[PDB]
Amino acid sequence: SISSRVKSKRIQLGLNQAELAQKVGTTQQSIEQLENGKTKRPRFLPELASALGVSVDWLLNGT
Repeated sequence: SISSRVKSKRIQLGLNQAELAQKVGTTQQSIEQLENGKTKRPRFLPELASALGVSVDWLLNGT
């Protein structure tokens, strides 16, 4: 699940949504909606992908 990943990987890294947002250079609010799974094709997909350290494909589907 999109949301599942985006929360749990953050938890895994030990970053809150706040530090994650900052590393990504977005804001916690975007990360909040994203965590809830509101975004599908976000402009900052690869940024999230890098900051988490997961594939685009994993974040899309799960690979």
